[PDB]
Amino acid sequence: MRVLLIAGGVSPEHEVSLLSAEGVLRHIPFPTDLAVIAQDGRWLLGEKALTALEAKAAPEGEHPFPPPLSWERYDVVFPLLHGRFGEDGTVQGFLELLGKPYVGAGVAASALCMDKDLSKRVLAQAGVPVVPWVAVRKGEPPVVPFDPPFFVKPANTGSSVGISRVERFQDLEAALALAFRYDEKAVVEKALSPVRELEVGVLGNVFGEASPVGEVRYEAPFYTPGRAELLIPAPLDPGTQETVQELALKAYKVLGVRGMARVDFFLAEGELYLNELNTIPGFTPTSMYPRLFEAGGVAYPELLRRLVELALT
Amino acid sequence: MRVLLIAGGVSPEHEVSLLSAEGVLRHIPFPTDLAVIAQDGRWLLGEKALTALEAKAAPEGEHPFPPPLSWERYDVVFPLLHGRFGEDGTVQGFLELLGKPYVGAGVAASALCMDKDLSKRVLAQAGVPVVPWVAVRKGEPPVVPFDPPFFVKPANTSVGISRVERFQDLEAALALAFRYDEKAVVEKALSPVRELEVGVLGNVFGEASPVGEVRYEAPFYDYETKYTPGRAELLIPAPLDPGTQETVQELALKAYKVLGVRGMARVDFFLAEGELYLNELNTIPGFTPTSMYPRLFEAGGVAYPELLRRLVELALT
Ligand SMILES: Nc1ncnc2c1ncn2[C@@H]1O[C@H](COP(=O)(O)OP(=O)(O)NP(=O)(O)O)[C@@H](O)[C@H]1O
Ligand SMILES: Nc1ncnc2c1ncn2[C@@H]1O[C@H](COP(=O)(O)OP(=O)(O)NP(=O)(O)O)[C@@H](O)[C@H]1O
Repeated sequence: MRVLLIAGGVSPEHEVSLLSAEGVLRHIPFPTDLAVIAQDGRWLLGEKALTALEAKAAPEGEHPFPPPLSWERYDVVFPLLHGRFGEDGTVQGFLELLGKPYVGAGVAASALCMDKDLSKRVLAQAGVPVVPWVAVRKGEPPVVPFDPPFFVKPANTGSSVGISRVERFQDLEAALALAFRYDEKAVVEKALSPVRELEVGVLGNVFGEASPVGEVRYEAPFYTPGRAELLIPAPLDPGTQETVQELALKAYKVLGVRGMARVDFFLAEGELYLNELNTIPGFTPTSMYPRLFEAGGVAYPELLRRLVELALT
Repeated sequence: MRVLLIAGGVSPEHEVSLLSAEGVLRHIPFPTDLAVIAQDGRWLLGEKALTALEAKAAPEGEHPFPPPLSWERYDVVFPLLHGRFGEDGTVQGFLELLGKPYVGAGVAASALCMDKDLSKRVLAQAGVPVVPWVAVRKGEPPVVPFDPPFFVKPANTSVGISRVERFQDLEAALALAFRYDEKAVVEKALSPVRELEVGVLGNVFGEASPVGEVRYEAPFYDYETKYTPGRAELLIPAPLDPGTQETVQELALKAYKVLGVRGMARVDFFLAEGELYLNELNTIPGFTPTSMYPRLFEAGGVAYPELLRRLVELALT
């Protein structure tokens, strides 16, 4: 049982990706090899991979995609990439073509969960509450059936790259234009406030289990934003906490997710809304997902072992 | 401009893929090379590819994936594969990594349109009419909110599809279906129904084609003639009153735009009781110069080479 980890990626979460590879590599209960995708798309195998894993960022790589890697040597591949070319289904399909079992969501589920429009349409349809939104295709005349303020962000592009809060219905044109830079389609969502953020993790294939529920609170700026808190158990009557968990498990089911998902929720005026499912969350031993499950009773090592095994069932 | 055509595939539509590549290869108005995926999953390049085409069926290939192809030599990849590793978005996903512009639907649209459950959900939420249905996942009690009869097909695989007359039979159709896809759909058996087809062309905002109709003729023994095989009839255009033709076409365009499909699509509908029901969207249909999609567009005034030309050109958006 040998495992292959692919960290890095061409997305803005590159550094965090390598940072996660560090945690996994250290506490993973399996002989594990590393492979790195440099910011320039080139791959780094062998020791160059780890040398980069030690530098906290891999500006450039050696092998053009597809890399001359020895997929033969591995039973399971653990992708740790974010956003575009990470959890959008592209890498997953590559793996399907190579016939390699892999950790996490498959093609379809990664692509749906990555697109802010289609995933909302599926969840809405399935009874999961989502924020009132609208999709705006490039060249299509905007039509917001609700008043500002609101959020505009490209349909499917990880990290807040291209997002913006819009106050005046007039400035909506600037928002779209910006977002259009990273995607042909964009979403306009009714901005909530007051608003609390709740996080919950899921483990398992299709019918997974939910970890306890946690709340993300931000501390004052000090200009740098303040340290985000990870309150858990989150301060919600047992009622809403359960509701949040069953809602996540339900969304996890209809979308056919596999392995894991960091499900984010918005709590505004007593109402819940599922913001998004992250098929590949941050994996440092001190990241939101592993910390959530540790609280649920699953050690970092055990969590990784269960994930890798799941890639085979 | 240089185009790379990829046909064959490990799926059951392997043979039909090659015939499509044949038509495409004979009329495409651009220099085009052929790459073939044999049934064993190994690729055939250059001459071997073209030779596999001649025999119509490539049992074995020479190169394990990924193939040693000079992608750089091409401006657009036109993938002609049906089903698994064809419309599911894996090859499309592989092409995104290669950064090559390709013909047809992207990863999401391809994956989504390929799923008989997720696609209906998105279309329903969009107000597009679909046949009542419910999804059932292996090892989970079925909760069919509607009375029989009804069809049970696997969610992502035309095998395993059975017609159920009585509930006591559902467990059988399900078990039957779960031997292909971990997920299946139970649809309300609509009767009587007329099948309607319309082709869409363009990226997201397309141009519909004339509506066509499919009718089956059973095999029979003729007095003078003798045996006469079963037959599928493609009536272009469909014998419908303008209002229905109008609706079915706009309905096609509506669904095409919601799903964000690119390049092309053959949209199928069921007409029953005067109610139109969107059955499914095929992101990569047959391309024989006599397949429904190409014929539909000929009727619509777009010659074959022209249809091919526009498809390729759209790949570059
Ligand atoms: N409708 C909304 N109302 C209030 N706050 C919002 C809303 N939408 C987004 N936000 C805020 O913006 C933050 C990031 O939005 P988010 O969609 O999670 O970016 P993202 O994580 O990069 N999505 P993705 O690109 O698919 O991974 C959230 O944590 C919220 O604090
Ligand atoms: N709800 C229905 N009512 C009446 N007839 C149906 C219904 N569903 C399917 N059929 C018939 O069964 C045939 C095949 O079902 P169909 O779903 O079109 O196979 P498919 O297009 O290959 N999709 P798949 O089930 O994934 O293989 C259709 O051409 C119809 O004639």
